[PDB]
Amino acid sequence: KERQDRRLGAFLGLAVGDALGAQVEGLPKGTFPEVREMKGGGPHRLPPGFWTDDTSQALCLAESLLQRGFDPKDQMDRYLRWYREGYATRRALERYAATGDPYAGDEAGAGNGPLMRLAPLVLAYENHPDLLSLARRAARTTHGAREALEATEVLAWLLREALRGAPKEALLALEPFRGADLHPALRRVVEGGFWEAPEEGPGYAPGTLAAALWAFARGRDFEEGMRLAVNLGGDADTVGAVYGQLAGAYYGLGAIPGRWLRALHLREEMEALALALYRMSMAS
Repeated sequence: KERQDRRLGAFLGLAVGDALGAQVEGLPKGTFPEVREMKGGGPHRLPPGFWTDDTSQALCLAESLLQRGFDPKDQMDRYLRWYREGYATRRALERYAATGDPYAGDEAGAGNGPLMRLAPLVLAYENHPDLLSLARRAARTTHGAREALEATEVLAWLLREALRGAPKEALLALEPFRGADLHPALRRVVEGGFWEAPEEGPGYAPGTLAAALWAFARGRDFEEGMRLAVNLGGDADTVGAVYGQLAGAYYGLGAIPGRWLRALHLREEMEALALALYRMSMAS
C-alpha cells in the first residue's frame, strides 16, 4: 500500500491543489486572508472541493491512457469533445479540429497548461525508457514553446523520482538538468531560482514550476506547502496543482488532510483511475 499511496497522492494531490488554488485565482499576493480550507469560491463560484477545466483535462488524459496507451490523437479528441460540450489551448483545439494535427501547440504557448496533466502520464509510464519524450509529446498537443516543453520534462523527472522514494534534497538538486542545455529562464530555475519566494503565482511555465518547487522546499508537510503555494495568488489553481502532484507523490495520499479529500469532487473516481494507471505501469 506504501507504493500505491504515492500514486494516489500524486493524482488526488493534483485535484486538491487545483480546487484550493481556484479559490484565489487572479488575486494579488498579500491582498487576501490566508487560505487554509476548501471553501470553494473564486471568480467562478466553485462549490467547495470543485476543480477547474484543467483537472478535467488530466482526467481525460488518464482515461485516454488506460484505454489506448499513449495516443495524442485520442487525447485531443477527448479534450475537443469536452471543450465543445462546455460554454491558447482553445486555439490548439480549434487548430486540431481543422487540420487533424494532434500536436497543435504553437511556439507562443509558453503557459503552464502542460504541467497540469503530468501525473496521469507518469503514473502509467513511470518505467518507460522514453518517459521524458512522452511527456514532451503530451505537452505539444496544446503548448509548443521550448520552455514549456522543457518544464514538462523536468516535472516528469521530478514525479518519477518522487514516486520512487527519492528524498526531497535529491528532487530539489535536479542533478540531471544541471548544466543541461535548457531555455535560459528554466536554467535559472534549475540552478536555484526556486529558493526565493515568488511575488505571485506565475502563469509562465518556468515560473509555475519554480513556485511549486519553492512551496515544496519550504513546506514541512503536504498541508503547509499547499498553503504556501496557493497563497501566492495569481494562477494559484495551477501552482497548487503542480505542487499537489509533486508533494502528493512525495508525502503520499495518507499525508493529505482528510477533510480536503472528503470535500474533493470525484474523489473515488480519481482513486480508481490512479490505481488503474499504477497497475498499467507494472504490466506489459
